Amino acid sequence: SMKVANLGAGIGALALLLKTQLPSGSELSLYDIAPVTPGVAVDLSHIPTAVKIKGFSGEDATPALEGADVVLISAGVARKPGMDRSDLFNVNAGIVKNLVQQVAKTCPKACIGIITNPVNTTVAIAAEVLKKAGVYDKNKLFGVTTLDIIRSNTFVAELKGKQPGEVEVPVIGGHSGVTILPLLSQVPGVSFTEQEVADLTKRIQNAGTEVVEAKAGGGSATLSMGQAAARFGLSLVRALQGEQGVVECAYVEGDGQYARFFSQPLLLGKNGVEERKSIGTLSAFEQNALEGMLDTLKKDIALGEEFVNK
Amino acid sequence: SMKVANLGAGIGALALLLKTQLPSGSELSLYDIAPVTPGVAVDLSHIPTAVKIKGFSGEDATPALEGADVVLISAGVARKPGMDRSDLFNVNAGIVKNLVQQVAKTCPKACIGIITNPVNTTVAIAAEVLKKAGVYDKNKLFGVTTLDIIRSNTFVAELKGKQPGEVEVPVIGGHSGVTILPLLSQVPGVSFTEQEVADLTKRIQNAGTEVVEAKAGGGSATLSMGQAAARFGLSLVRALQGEQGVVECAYVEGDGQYARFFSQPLLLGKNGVEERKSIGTLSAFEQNALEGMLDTLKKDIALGEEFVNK
Repeated sequence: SMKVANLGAGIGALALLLKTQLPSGSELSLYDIAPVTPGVAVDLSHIPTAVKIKGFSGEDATPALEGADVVLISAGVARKPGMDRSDLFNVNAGIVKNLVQQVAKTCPKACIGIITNPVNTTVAIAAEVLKKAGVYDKNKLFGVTTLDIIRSNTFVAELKGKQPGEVEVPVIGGHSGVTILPLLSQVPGVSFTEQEVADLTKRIQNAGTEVVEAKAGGGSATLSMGQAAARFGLSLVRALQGEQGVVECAYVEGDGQYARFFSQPLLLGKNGVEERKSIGTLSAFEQNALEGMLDTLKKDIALGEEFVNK
Repeated sequence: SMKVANLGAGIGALALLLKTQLPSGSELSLYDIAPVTPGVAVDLSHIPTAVKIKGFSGEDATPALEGADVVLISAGVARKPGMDRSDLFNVNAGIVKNLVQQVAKTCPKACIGIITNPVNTTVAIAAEVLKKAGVYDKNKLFGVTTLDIIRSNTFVAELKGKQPGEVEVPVIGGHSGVTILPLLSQVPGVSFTEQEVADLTKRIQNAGTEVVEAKAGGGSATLSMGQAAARFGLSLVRALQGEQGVVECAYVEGDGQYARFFSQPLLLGKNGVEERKSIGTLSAFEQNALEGMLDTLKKDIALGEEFVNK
């Protein structure tokens, strides 16, 4: 039986998906500073699935974290391309630090998925916090990049007339702008012109903008983010329960060949990362894009390390 | 082959469930006065399922309605415990009238599910509008009472230690207070003491209050409502596509034995209601509750009829 804790439950799109899709016998806790959160859980408790759900508010996440196997951290303010980002970094960084300290004290053996942006940096914050607490397990800390994958699947399927559900695009690197690297060259049976590669890559890297613009500045990609986080969360749960062949791309502390943290295909298992898989063969376009974004990625990482260690 | 229009999409909980659960090849339109609505659709469009989704704002629902086979109307303000009923009515009545007139003009052959409260009254509004337009088909107009059913299922499964997914409680009558009549006497394999019947019935008739109170007045049962409406909507779509044995309780214009509109078990089919099923044998408690609700139910209905016919 598995327990998932969602810190920063917000409006509860992620919570809704977990309540309806977690296996029978699971438990789900929701925590958010918003005082409505216990009632968000009560709302969901009326849905007749065999998933016990409880909600918590105030400043202490500990009750939601007790016995958690998976912790999904989506607290903070949501990424919104075009928003004046004044103060947003310092705010989310402080939130992640605070929440991960509580995880370290309460459920240090949990798999931890950082959704809170910017993921490239916030994962590094989390790692440093866990290290300072002496409980860091590189195999159990993930930046959730799944949104980039599902966006790529949708766009590729649309361009090439495939069933959206049957397309699976590997996406490596990081979770922001030029650090997002969709491996279009690896999609079987489909071939792209150089122009299509260039156009699709940019669309995927700036997909959030389509949403913000269609909302006339009024919001962001909250529902698809929820869906993406649910996919990742459920993959972790299946793997932790012993299902085999569970593969997801995610941002983890790997061998450090490209950067300290880097998103690559991962076989998940009973202890988190079972195997970090090869990124495979890259086209020239891909190899160049990879090299081109390393300076930005390394800076993102350094920024997070400094937040905790300086 | 099936298009669902959700008028009053709000935050998009219902939209999310439809986007992820509608059969491949479906279409989904969202309409809401909130200017972010086109972008709520764009957000959902990034999820790789074979359901085309488009969103609309402004004052005209027509674009969302073109070619719709199912129309789910959840526009207006949400009902809350202790709220002035005149305020609810004075907002929602005019909204339902306006929206249903547009349905009558654009997609008169659609199945129409009224979620907007108070359902007992708003369905009668809808019927009168459809009649005035000369397109009323009593087999295609439904008040969505499914939330009462899934609440009953959850509470019964908890009390009796049953698998929540295996409990199905028939709920008849209407959608508010004493008009909500769970037929606990008909639940296979389980038996209830008179006290349990009385307690469960009361809990089901006031369930929304649990949520509002746990939210300290800060909101209502939006997520479970979404789930309930998704269940109903998917049942309609499956029946319209020719799936057999699809049974749901809903508030429809029937034989008039109890009231002009009444919620009873319905076999759904290719033209909406295939068969109105008899309510079966009632316990003494149920027979008394049924008689006790008729004055309230008939008044709810009359209020809606008069709103359009005066």
